Amino acid sequence: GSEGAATMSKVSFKITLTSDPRLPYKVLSVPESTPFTAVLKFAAEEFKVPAATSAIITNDGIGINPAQTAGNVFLKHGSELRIIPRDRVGSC
Repeated sequence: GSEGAATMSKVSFKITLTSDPRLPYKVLSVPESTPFTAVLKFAAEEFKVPAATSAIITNDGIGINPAQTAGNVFLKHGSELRIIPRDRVGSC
């Protein structure tokens, strides 16, 4: 984890693991300034999942581009998102 409570401008995310029949959730807290791309790795390790075949998407089956601050990603995309598995080639 990290140390930081109430800094100035943060953005929390609510992602649920759509892999288990329990659909567990976890509220994360990080500075928007940070890239939403990191939220993945975190949201991953958080669920003890590999940050290789995983990615966060919207509620429209559309991916996300961490080409901006999380606050700009979680805003443009939203907070309520789902973590889905990713695969470049193979998997089958």
